[PDB]
Amino acid sequence: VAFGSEDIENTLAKMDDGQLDGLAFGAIQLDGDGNILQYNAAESDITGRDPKQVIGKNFFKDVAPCTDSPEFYGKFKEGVASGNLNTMFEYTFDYQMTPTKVKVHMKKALSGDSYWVFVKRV
Ligand SMILES: *C(=O)/C=C/c1ccc(O)cc1
Repeated sequence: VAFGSEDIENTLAKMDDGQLDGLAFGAIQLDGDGNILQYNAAESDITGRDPKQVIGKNFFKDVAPCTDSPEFYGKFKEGVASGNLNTMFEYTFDYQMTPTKVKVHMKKALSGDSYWVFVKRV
């Protein structure tokens, strides 16, 4: 399945973490407060993060401080609150990694209590 698909959450809902590693784009699943539930192979190839070492940590506080801003983290909380997280925008990842421009797609998961952050290079 492709990045930005209109029903991407349906497709990923039925995938085990083994299949998540096969996606063409980065995929991070977070709970309502931003804690990392899943972190696929594609994302680690972009950021250099070891899934083993980031799963369980908080994305906005510990792992990705540059995303702790109104336009990323702020948008995330608004979507968690409204129950309708679904937005795509461009961003630059630069903490402990070479500055990398990406396109981000945040979307609520089907469980309704977990959320997706999808990433691809631009
Ligand atoms: C900005 O500091 C972003 C850091 C970051 C983004 C996404 C990741 O998967 C890991 C680190």
